[PDB]
Amino acid sequence: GRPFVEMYSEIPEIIHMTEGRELVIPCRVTSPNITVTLKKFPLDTLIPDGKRIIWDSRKGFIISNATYKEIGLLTCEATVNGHLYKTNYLTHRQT
Ligand code: NA
Repeated sequence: GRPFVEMYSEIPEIIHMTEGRELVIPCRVTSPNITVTLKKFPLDTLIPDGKRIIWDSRKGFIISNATYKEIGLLTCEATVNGHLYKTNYLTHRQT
């Protein structure tokens, strides 16, 4: 039920992307104070800069201009009360 509004575990949510276009990783959370980390598999953290990558607790991560670097398995992580919670997204190019 928390911290992610919609959690995808073993079966990731598939998201279609296009290079040069906005990509939203929709791991919105149930309250705005939850710190969420974005990792690209295997172990590649994407830090939001408020520019090319924005965090919005009500929307998820917004990537204004998606690149080849965002193709693949993306995971949002949040830690609550000593527990690590994960939700998974698999991107691939529209065509
Ligand atoms: Na989600």
